[PDB]
Amino acid sequence: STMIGRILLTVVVIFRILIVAIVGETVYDDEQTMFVCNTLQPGCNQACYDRAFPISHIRYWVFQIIMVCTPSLCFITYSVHQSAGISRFYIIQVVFRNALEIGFLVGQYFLYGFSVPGLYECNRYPCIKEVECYVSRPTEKTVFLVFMFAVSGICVVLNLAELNHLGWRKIKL
Amino acid sequence: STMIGRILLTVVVIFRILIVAIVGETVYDDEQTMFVCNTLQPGCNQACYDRAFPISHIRYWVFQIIMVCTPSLCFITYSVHQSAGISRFYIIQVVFRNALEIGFLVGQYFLYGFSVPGLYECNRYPCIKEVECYVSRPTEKTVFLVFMFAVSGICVVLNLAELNHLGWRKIKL
Amino acid sequence: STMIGRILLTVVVIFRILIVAIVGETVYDDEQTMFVCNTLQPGCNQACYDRAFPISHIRYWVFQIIMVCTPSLCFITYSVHQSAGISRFYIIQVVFRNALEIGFLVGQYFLYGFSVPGLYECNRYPCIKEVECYVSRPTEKTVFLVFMFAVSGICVVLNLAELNHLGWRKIKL
Amino acid sequence: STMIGRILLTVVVIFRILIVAIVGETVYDDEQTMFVCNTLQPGCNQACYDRAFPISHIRYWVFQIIMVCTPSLCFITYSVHQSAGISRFYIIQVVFRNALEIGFLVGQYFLYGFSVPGLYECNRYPCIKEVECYVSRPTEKTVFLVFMFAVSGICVVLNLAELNHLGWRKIKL
Amino acid sequence: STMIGRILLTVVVIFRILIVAIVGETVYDDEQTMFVCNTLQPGCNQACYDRAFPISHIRYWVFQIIMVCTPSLCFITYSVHQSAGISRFYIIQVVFRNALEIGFLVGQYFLYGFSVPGLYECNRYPCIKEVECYVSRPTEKTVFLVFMFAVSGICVVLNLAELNHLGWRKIKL
Amino acid sequence: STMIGRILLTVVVIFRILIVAIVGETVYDDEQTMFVCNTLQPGCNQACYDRAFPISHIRYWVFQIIMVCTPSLCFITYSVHQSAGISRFYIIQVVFRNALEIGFLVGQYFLYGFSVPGLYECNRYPCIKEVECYVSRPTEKTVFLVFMFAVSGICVVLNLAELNHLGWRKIKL
Ligand SMILES: C=C[C@H]1CN2CC[C@H]1C[C@@H]2[C@@H](O)c1ccnc2ccc(OC)cc12
Ligand SMILES: C=C[C@H]1CN2CC[C@H]1C[C@@H]2[C@@H](O)c1ccnc2ccc(OC)cc12
Ligand SMILES: C=C[C@H]1CN2CC[C@H]1C[C@@H]2[C@@H](O)c1ccnc2ccc(OC)cc12
Ligand SMILES: C=C[C@H]1CN2CC[C@H]1C[C@@H]2[C@@H](O)c1ccnc2ccc(OC)cc12
Ligand SMILES: C=C[C@H]1CN2CC[C@H]1C[C@@H]2[C@@H](O)c1ccnc2ccc(OC)cc12
Ligand SMILES: C=C[C@H]1CN2CC[C@H]1C[C@@H]2[C@@H](O)c1ccnc2ccc(OC)cc12
Repeated sequence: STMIGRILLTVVVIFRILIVAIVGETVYDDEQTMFVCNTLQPGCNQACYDRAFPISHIRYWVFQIIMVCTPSLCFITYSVHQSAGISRFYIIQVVFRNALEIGFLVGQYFLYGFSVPGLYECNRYPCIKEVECYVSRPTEKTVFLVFMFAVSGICVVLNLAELNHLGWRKIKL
Repeated sequence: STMIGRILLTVVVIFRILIVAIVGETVYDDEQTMFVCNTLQPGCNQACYDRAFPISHIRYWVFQIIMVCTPSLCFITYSVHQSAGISRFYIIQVVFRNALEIGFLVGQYFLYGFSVPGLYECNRYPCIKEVECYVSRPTEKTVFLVFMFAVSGICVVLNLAELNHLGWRKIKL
Repeated sequence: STMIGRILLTVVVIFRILIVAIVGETVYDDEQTMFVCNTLQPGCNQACYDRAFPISHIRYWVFQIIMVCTPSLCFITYSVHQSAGISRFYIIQVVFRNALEIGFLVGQYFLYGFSVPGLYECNRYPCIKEVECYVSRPTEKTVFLVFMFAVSGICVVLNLAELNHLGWRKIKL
Repeated sequence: STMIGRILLTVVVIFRILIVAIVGETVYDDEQTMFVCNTLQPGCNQACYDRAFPISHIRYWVFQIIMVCTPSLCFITYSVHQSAGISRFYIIQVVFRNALEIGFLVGQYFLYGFSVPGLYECNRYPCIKEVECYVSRPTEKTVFLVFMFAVSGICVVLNLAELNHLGWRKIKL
Repeated sequence: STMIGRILLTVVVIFRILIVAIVGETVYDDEQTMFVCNTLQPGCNQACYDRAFPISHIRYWVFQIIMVCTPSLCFITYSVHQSAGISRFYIIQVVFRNALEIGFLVGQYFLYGFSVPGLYECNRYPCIKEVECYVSRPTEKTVFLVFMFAVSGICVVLNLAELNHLGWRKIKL
Repeated sequence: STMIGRILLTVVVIFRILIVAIVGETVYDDEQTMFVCNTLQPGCNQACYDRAFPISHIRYWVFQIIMVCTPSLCFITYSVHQSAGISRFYIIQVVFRNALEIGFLVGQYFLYGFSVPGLYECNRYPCIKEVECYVSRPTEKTVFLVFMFAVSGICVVLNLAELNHLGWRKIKL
């Protein structure tokens, strides 16, 4: 049952790309304009927002998508050159795809966790002592985070199934 | 009378996609900037808006559209793979489409109801006791909600008609 | 003269679609941001604007365009299905197009009238008693309304001419 | 010399379309947000702006372009219909194009004049007595107005030359 | 060595078009929003900005690009018409291109100079006596101005080289 | 193996172009609106922002991408011209590409360094003495800077490998 694996993998990849490309930018549009802190100190908003969200989720997901798609591009361009052998490059492509997917999933978990809290406690200069700041659309962002994690997990499972189907003896050679 | 069913189903799907893609983003553009609460507490607006609208209607509808279209994509890519059998995958595709459509309709009803009230009563921290907040374009959003519900219901009816036409004996086998 | 009527009908349909798609969104961009009421009560602007304009003109016109174009799409997809009889579906398509056009014209008249006044008197909660609100670009909106009404009337006349040419005896059967 | 007349006419039409489509929207983006009146009365800005600029230049020019292009569309669709005679429709097309171009040029002159003043005197309700308002980018708008007038005049001259070349005897018949 | 001249000319033209189309609009987006004058007089900002920048650089460059490309369009359409002689139109096309390029370069120099100062002294009504106004991103605009001047100069040199290659005897005839 | 070297070079070039075109504009959208200085002097924000960021990173990267792609365009157009010899232009194209890449990398290092500080100290007129200003999203910009530097370094290494493979004897001739 390897053909169904590839079918589902392609469908899931397209689904993830479409969802991101259509809604991600709109969800994270006013992340900084609607981020407000309870203070009068100029520049506290910028520092506290920067500490709270070092990298926006959408940038990370775009980078992940492009990086995960890279090996297929490598294989396609190698095939194009080879005309005007290919049974070995495929195994290395699969291995690299597996590694990249697993790494990106683990990185997302270690970077963002599983939820976006509605309050933040900030103690960065120039803010005096400790201040409280309020986030925009925490619930929608939490839902988006969980959904992306689930899709990435499905992709990882399918890739592992494909790699196992190929077998360890072929991978070693 | 199965051909007219498929014709109407395709027309309705295209109609829904076009309507959403053309007007949905514009309708819900200033949902948060025009949402105002009667208070002086910083951060009350963000919390009350997040509680009032955990997920925007437009994103739910986009997700529904992509998810409902997925099975056709799976069938098409399976057909492409088969060339360079198909009379059985079709039944499962129809069943899954029916299930997804019914589930999404029920979920919409249980999430949003049938109207968008013009006032909201919010008692979430940091707001003090109860505060009153005012929504933007409640009537247009109500009309959009009802129209989308009606279109989804028509799609459900057509899908059920198709499934019944196929017959229970074929579905069992 | 049915064929020359068809030529004119196609030209006017394309003209209407182009005009809407190019200028409608820009005209109605700042309808709510520039709508101001003479009061200090929070939330009066939102309620009064919602009462004044339950549905924006542009969205109504987009819906009308798609709905009017639907029957041609149904006929085209039926023709595609028939290959890989057609002289009867055409009459029903014409009748439905006529009915839809007339209904949309009447609905526009009953919903918006023939002008957009520059002042509005609003007595909706939370506004205290009666307040006065001021509209944005009333004259441009009036011109747009009249122009769309005229184009729709021309389309109705051409459709009626075509239906009359087909004759009542054919329509009956 | 009819070859060069048609060549220049086509080039000029394309030039005008490109210039409008590329710069018109950007020039007139902040016409109303940067329009300011010297008063404290709410609603005076809206009324005075509406009186000063009943119709924006860009929308008038877009309407003119589409209307002027319409006869060519009619001729092309008639030619398409005729396949799956044409030596007469061409003369009427030319006459209608000439009439439309001349009418639009005269209308522009009578609507906007030749310059956009930097100050406006407004005495419209609710403004008290007479107030002074200030326009945004008057000089760029004046340049755009003059350039469009010159291009339209060139088009009119070329169309008149073409019509004269056809001759009065043919036009009469 | 004429082929290299044409190759470099085409490459430079494409380079200029790409650079403008990609960055010009973004650079000059907030030219008027961030232009601030030290005064309390309403309407002083509009008048002083209009006096400082009668025409934005980006619009001048767009006009220059289209005008310079026009003669090639004229030649191409003449060639297209000629099928369903050409060795003479080419010389006039080259001469007109040279003249247009030189004229636009000189006009840019006489209009904008070589730098955008960071301060402006304005004495236009309604501003009282002299006021000081501050520009947005003077350095980026200076860099853009110098770069465009250099590219236009390279184009002028290449066009002059081509024209000289053709020779004076051929041009005279 | 330059074959796989060229494969990797093409893949990394496409990767860089995609990343820039998709995220660069969004990251640097509100660079100036969110830049705030601790002062009351009008015009201090503009001057201090201009001194802090003479040229935005995104524009520099766009210019670098187009300039680096230019030699391939020159070679392609020369090949097109040659039809309706080519073994020497390739070496010069490679040399020029190497030089451009190295120059742009060095320029980026000397212009921006390796980090974007969160505070800036500004002493430019009209600001009185020395003032403190606060940057927007310093961490995301630092990450972007480092990532672009790494990608450019990889491209430089691959280009150097290709040039070395071609050999010094061929380059000399
Ligand atoms: C005018 C369009 C702009 C809007 N987004 C930012 C740059 C462009 C395009 C891009 C988006 O439409 C988009 C298109 C295609 N693929 C995408 C893939 C990912 C993505 O992530 C935000 C956005 C994508
Ligand atoms: C510059 C264009 C941007 C505007 N919207 C957000 C990202 C892109 C595209 C998309 C919209 O045009 C759009 C296009 C196509 N299909 C769509 C399907 C659904 C949709 O839901 C809002 C929007 C769609
Ligand atoms: C980035 C582009 C966005 C701008 N408008 C909203 C969603 C998209 C597209 C659409 C408009 O360009 C448009 C395109 C094509 N047909 C249209 C038909 C009707 C229409 O009514 C406003 C707008 C149309
Ligand atoms: C996202 C794109 C939007 C920007 N303008 C408003 C609606 C759309 C398209 C249109 C413009 O690009 C445009 C394209 C093509 N032809 C045009 C013709 C005239 C025009 O006048 C403003 C604008 C045109
Ligand atoms: C949604 C897109 C809009 C953005 N700019 C204004 C109108 C349209 C297109 C245009 C720009 O993308 C553009 C495209 C193609 N050629 C251009 C050539 C010149 C240019 O100068 C600003 C802008 C160009
Ligand atoms: C409506 C679209 C506008 C958005 N950006 C500014 C002008 C246009 C296009 C461009 C961007 O989509 C884009 C497209 C394609 N290639 C690009 C390459 C580089 C780039 O750097 C910001 C932006 C690119």
